[PDB]
Amino acid sequence: KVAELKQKIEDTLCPFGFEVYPFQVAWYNELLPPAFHLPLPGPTLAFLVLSTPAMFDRALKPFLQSCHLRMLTDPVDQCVAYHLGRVRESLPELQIEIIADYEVHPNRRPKILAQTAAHVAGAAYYYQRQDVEADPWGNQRISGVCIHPRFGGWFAIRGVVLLPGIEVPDLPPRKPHDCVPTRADRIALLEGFNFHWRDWTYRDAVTPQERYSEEQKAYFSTPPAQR
Ligand code: B12
Ligand SMILES: C[C@@H]1O[C@@H](n2cnc3c(N)ncnc32)[C@H](O)[C@@H]1O
Repeated sequence: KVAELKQKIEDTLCPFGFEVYPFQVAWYNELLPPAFHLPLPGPTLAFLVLSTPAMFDRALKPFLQSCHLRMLTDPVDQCVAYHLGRVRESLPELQIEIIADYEVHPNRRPKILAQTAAHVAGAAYYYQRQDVEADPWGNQRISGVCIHPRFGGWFAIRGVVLLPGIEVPDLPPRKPHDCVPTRADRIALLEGFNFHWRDWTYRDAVTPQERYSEEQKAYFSTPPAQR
């Protein structure tokens, strides 16, 4: 049933530069404090949606031609919301829930922790400071980063599709690939992401099959307020 649902979501999103990964809500919830839990039974089927370098040309550029563009609204976020809504139309027999990466509660807290979802769905290994022995950074924020086995850091997590009522307690956990296994490279990756993310270099932590085009890089280098 998972393969049938996966095919329906893939037929909707994969031609537009997206990738889809199944997971159980339990895997996500067990790694997090109760504050960040999804209010669903553990065996509930969920899909992690990410965007590849192809989504800029296949989804965003054609979307910037639609009659959907709104004033003071981010075009990428509108584009992602639109395609996630198309998943809803592909499954009329099901009542589905969709949470995008950019969504926040009234208190400005993220609705989902996109990187924890990407890790448990086996999409991209989530590297944190707790994955570095003898943590050398001290009392400062060291934000974690997911590395995709094919695109390195040349991707983005865009959302989760939740299927309440679809329970898969026997869904096998598929561990994400530990593409950055040594301490030295994990330190270089975490420092590249936290202190030099503007030079795009951390995204090459794994040799990518494809990078963002120079046009896509020029678009994303522009602050959202100026897009
Ligand atoms: C708010 C936020 C920021 C803030 C704060 C920094 C941060 N990363 O939190 C600011 C504005 C500074 C920031 C900057 C950037 N952002 Co940002 N961050 C966002 C966002 C929206 C929320 C992250 C968050 O609130 N984390 C909260 C903390 C508490 O969570 P945590 O560290 O993971 O801790 C939890 C886990 O450790 C878990 N846990 C415990 N034990 C274990 C064990 C395992 C095995 C696992 C998996 C989990 C786990 O429990 C903890 C919670 O208690 C996420 C998207 C999202 N919705 O998640 C993007 C996001 C992480 N950022 C992204 C990026 C790329 C960036 C930038 C490079 C800028 C850009 N190009 O957009 C920069 C620079 C990098 C940086 N400094 O983080 C991408 C990262 C993609 C990736 N992983 O490759 C994300 C995922 C958005 C996306 N659409 O893809 N961002
Ligand atoms: C009036 C309040 O202000 C906004 N708001 C902005 N930041 C916060 C926060 N940290 N906690 C709660 N609400 C917040 C909400 O939108 C709410 O309506």
